[PDB]
Amino acid sequence: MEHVAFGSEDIENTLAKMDDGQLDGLAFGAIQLDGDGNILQYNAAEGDITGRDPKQVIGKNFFKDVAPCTDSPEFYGKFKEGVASGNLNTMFEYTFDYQMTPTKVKVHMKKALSGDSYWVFVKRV
Repeated sequence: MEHVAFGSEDIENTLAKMDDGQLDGLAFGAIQLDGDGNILQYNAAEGDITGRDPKQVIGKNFFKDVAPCTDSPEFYGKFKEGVASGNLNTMFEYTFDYQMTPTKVKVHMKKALSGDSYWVFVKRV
């Protein structure tokens, strides 16, 4: 297991070092998005929570294609304000319910140390 706690203040520095294999060792779901919401990385723990196959959703658009339930002011709205602003750090509870058993989660979105990319971290509550 890769040893990083959900919600850690320096999580974006820790995860900067990790390739897709290391990301699969985390204790929580992790998705890396570009500024348009396209999926760049998607780890094994996220697939365990949601049922999606990580390999298959890379390159899809999270808001339009994969996760329409997050296309709302309460999730996508927060994301797009963060991308526009160039800063994002927000944690909230949400329910994921698209083509799956409704599953309550805690979501943390944070701008990556990269460039123009953004993390979404997910764990069960």
